Amino acid sequence: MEMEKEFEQIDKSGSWAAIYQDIRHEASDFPSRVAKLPKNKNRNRYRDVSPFDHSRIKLHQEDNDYINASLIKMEEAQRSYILTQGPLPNTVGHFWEMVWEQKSRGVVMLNRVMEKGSLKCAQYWPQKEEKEMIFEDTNLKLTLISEDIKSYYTVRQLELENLTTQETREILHFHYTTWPDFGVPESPASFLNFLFKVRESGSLSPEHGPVVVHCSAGIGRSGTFCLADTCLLLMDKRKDPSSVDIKKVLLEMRKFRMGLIQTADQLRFSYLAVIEGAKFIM
Ligand SMILES: Nc1cc(-c2ccc(Cl)cc2)n[nH]1
Repeated sequence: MEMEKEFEQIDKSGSWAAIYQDIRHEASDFPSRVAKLPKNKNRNRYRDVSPFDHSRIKLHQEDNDYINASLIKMEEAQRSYILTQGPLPNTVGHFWEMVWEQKSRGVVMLNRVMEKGSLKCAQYWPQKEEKEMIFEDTNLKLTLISEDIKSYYTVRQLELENLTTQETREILHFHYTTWPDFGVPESPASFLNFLFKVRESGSLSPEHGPVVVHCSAGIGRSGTFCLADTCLLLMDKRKDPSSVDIKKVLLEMRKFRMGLIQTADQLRFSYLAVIEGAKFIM
């Protein structure tokens, strides 16, 4: 079926939970043996969210190459994404090692450091220009260059230096600051505006490594971001845009990381975002 009228049909019939459970039942199951090794317990935020072995990002390190991060490679759309958990106190150095080694231009953050009175990720970037951060375990330096605070999101320019080679690179940090503590946004308008700002920066383009996107576990809000982006790109590429099937795209992405889209409300919000976005594109 088309999207917008499939949407109204699920609303009127109140069957979002059943649609979402079908997706959960059909989703791929692949091994995640490296994630479960005892030496990696303090590298995982949640025991039930792990990267598959076949798609995990490997650190270029012979001691321990593990990080909780997955490469989502979308062949027809010609887009790739790295989805990862919010960094932990003992993985902030690994996080920036990955950014460096994978040649990423942008980092997309969809959570606040504290939500619901608890810490959802480490404070992994500097908050003042004159107070830079040094990660001694991976030999990197990170400096805040500029910060632009808007009503729904903040953009930061960061300098990452490899202290071993003295090479430097500019990284863009796109921080969506207004996702509510509970539920999903009432309108997708600010989330779509944010997606377009990431696109306009070059951070999603083939001349760079894959964008790094995270929330707390790296599957819920993060899944919503890449699902909406990929569906909109396919609607532009194809002769028949109404042939884009959001459920089929989601199952393809779940071949590369488990659990993408965590609730039936997030699924409904993803439909809403693609529907409204397809009108603005034209
Ligand atoms: N004067 C000045 C420096 C910069 C700059 C420096 C370093 C990065 Cl990574 C990005 C921008 N903009 N303007």
